[PDB]
Amino acid sequence: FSSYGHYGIHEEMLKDKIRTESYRDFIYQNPHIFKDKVVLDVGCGTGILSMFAAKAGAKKVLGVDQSEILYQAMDIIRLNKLEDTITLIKGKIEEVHLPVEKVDVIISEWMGYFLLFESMLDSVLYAKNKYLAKGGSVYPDICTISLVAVSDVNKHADRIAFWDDVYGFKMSCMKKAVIPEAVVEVLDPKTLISEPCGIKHIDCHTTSISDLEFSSDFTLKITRTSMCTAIAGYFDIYFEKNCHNRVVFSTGPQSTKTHWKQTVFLLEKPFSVKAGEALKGKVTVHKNKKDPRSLTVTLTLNNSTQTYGLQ
Ligand SMILES: Nc1ncnc2c1ncn2[C@@H]1O[C@H](CSCC[C@H](N)C(=O)O)[C@@H](O)[C@H]1O
Repeated sequence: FSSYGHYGIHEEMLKDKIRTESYRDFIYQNPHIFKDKVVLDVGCGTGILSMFAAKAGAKKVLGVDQSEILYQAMDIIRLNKLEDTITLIKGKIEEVHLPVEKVDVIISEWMGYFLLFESMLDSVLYAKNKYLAKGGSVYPDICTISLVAVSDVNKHADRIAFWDDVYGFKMSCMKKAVIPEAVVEVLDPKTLISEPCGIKHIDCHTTSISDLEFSSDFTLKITRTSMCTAIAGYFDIYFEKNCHNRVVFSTGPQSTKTHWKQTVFLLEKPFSVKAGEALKGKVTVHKNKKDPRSLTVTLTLNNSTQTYGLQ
């Protein structure tokens, strides 16, 4: 997270209005969760979430960040005259000393592409287990991951078939290098050819890092006779617990784009499909053993298995 030291990443998250306004509406519409409480903001970045908490009436907010962005947060917090409520702490949540032993509320923007990329939920779960007061709460509290079948033969060809004739030379062996790299892009919802299928439900209050390594059967109900060229992944985020004004956002292709877009696993061998059909398959999501921040996602479908990496 040298990357998180740069303004660009933060600028992009703050320009993600669906994302930021969701956390804002949650905090502002449910002040009772925050009023007079002690709040921990895991990975506070510019301090945006910590300031939302302060405005909703938090007694004390600890903004923790490992990146150099923390120093901007310090200045930002002072600029807004919030330094008597929000403390900034520089370091990894799993190793910094905090000046308190328990907190009432943990808030965090931890989600990666396909929800789990970067493995920042591990860090939030660490904070939850070590610092959340008995009876306390962690937000967002519920998360889900869905898959949807895609048909886009022309896009498939632009990316894959590119390699067949490059300035007069065959480079078709490159296709074997292309297929395994999951693509992060916004999908044209016109190209969706199934109903979605949930593949994971996460309760952030009771889940363990162990549960974030998972298999799931899935069935996609095809809505359009055509050819399946890819499977897409996405996630929904819920703010529910203790909320009278409950907040949800989706990062699916049917919803307003976010900076997470969608994660797309291209099929090595696309295959036909009929409206009404129940397309059956299996997905496995594991940390990349060499780099636990990277994901490995294995799709079995139409009698073939393929492992994909998210960077
Ligand atoms: N284990 C960890 N300990 C402390 N900070 C972490 C961390 N893992 C990731 N981060 C920080 O978490 C931030 C996530 S980006 C979210 C930034 C801000 N809360 C916002 O909502 O806009 C990054 O700044 C990164 O440096």
